Amino acid sequence: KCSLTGKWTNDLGSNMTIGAVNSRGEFTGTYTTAVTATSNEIKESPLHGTENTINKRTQPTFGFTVNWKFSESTTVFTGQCFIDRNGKEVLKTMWLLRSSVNDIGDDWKATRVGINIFTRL
Amino acid sequence: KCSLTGKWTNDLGSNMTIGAVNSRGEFTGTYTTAVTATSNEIKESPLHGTENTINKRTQPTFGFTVNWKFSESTTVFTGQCFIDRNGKEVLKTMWLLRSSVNDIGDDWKATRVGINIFTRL
Amino acid sequence: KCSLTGKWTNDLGSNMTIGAVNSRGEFTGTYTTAVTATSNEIKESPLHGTENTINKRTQPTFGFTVNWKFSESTTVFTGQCFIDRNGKEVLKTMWLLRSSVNDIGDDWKATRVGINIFTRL
Amino acid sequence: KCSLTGKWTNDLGSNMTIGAVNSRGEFTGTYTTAVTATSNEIKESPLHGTENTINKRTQPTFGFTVNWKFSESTTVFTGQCFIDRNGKEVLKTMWLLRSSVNDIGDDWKATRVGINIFTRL
Ligand SMILES: O=C(CCCC[C@@H]1SC[C@@H]2NC(=O)N[C@@H]21)NCCc1cc([N+](=O)[O-])ccc1O
Ligand SMILES: O=C(CCCC[C@@H]1SC[C@@H]2NC(=O)N[C@@H]21)NCCc1cc([N+](=O)[O-])ccc1O
Ligand SMILES: O=C(CCCC[C@@H]1SC[C@@H]2NC(=O)N[C@@H]21)NCCc1cc([N+](=O)[O-])ccc1O
Ligand SMILES: O=C(CCCC[C@@H]1SC[C@@H]2NC(=O)N[C@@H]21)NCCc1cc([N+](=O)[O-])ccc1O
Repeated sequence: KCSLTGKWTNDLGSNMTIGAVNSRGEFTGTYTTAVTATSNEIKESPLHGTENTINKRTQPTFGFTVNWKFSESTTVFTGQCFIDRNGKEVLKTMWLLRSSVNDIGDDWKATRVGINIFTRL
Repeated sequence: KCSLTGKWTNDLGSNMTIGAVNSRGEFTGTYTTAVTATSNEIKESPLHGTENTINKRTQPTFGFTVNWKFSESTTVFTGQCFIDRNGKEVLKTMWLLRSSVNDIGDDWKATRVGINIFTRL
Repeated sequence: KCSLTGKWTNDLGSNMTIGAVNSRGEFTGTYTTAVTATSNEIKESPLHGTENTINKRTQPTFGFTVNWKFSESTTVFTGQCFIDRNGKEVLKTMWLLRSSVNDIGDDWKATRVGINIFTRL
Repeated sequence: KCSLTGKWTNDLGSNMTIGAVNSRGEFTGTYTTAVTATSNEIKESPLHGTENTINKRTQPTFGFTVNWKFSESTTVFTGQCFIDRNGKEVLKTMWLLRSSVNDIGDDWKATRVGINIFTRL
């Protein structure tokens, strides 16, 4: 089984730690990004999410939200916990980074998208 | 101030209910989608997320994860709570829908993207 | 059937003109955005794209690239030419807006995503 | 300087060839995907795009459309031509894959998103 609990690092150098996943699939953790678009000092930020439990897949999908403590922005990640060919666990994720814009008319420029691959620390 | 607590409906006809947002911005709720890509019967599904409180913004960002209970997939939403120039609250969101695929080699086709506009129900 | 040739306007107030679509599905046009994230004056910009011709569908898929001439960025749009329930032609599109970054290490923050709905102008 | 002309391969094993880029930044080429979600045999397919000419940047942004000849779908790619830290040319791209859906009510599920990294072949 691929499990979200534990420490992870991604291709940008960011780290996150995820606690126990409960029977409903709920989990919390903390996220330390290695990169930022703000001029502010990066601070560890909480994450909250769920892993899908339907049919108790060995490679479950999941999502979580990172509530940045140094920015008005929010990031959500979603992806799947895979067991790779070599037996290593790998999280394949895509994310949306939501900017705070001043007016509803600026909404069009508020959402960035990208990938991250996570492996255990 | 734009508050996430309450009942909302979006442009596809889906509804969600969001509970109280605590002092750390955390909230939970339930989501009833009007549409699905599965043949399975739609079931009410839990959501978990956070709204960003940095700088007491009247129009905060947020994200949440919907842990579908009739599918092995997961959706994450992120967006901003706006006060329309009329004065009504509107959630402008973008989402990622992560399908479950059998093999890590099929990861490339597993993520859909889209928009939803929510207003109070 | 839904056809791409003509003048269109979208939900942001932007306009585009699409020329003749040749037998290979190729087309060119010009794009005048109503909105920008730069400080530079908006300039009309050329677009180039293709319409899918497989099975000669009445509601074809398409894509095009807008080569901005007041910015170092690039936008691609992709979507489908629909005949809506009311009989009106509508382009449902999503886009990626690629910013120029100075360093490959900053690639993660360079891609924005969004939607546009077009109707004939 | 990073130029799009030449033969490339990406992380999924797909190949593409791009011809000369003219003074307006326009180019065409062909694309052989290594993967498909259809049950049709993959066929080499044309691509059409532009690279951004503003400020004649060493690492220009670009976009292009792939007009699949074995599917009713369309993919658009956008990204930046980087000189990476090994002095090698790398295309860092993100894409939108637009499915053909029968009805405008199905539009919400028609767009997939992902990444590709291309290096010279
Ligand atoms: O840095 C941040 C927040 C941390 C994001 C880290 C990402 S999450 C995806 C990826 N994966 C990973 O591990 N790290 C990165 N910027 C957003 C705020 C912001 C600032 C400005 N501005 O300063 O002008 C403008 C617009 C804006 O939206
Ligand atoms: O349908 C769902 C769950 C509900 C998603 C509702 C969305 S969330 C964004 C939008 N907003 C909103 O309100 N509703 C919609 N998952 C699809 C899984 C799946 C199944 C198959 N399969 O049938 O095997 C094939 C491919 C697949 O991707
Ligand atoms: O603004 C543009 C060109 C016009 C794009 C219009 C969009 S295309 C999708 C949507 N639909 C539509 O009709 N109009 C909009 N590029 C921004 C590049 C950029 C510049 C800076 N900067 O240097 O300040 C910072 C961050 C950046 O991302
Ligand atoms: O498989 C294709 C064409 C080849 C795309 C290859 C991609 S492009 C991004 C990535 N990078 C790369 O090199 N190869 C891959 N289209 C299927 C999508 C689809 C279409 C419909 N439909 O149109 O009805 C219905 C259901 C569907 O799932």
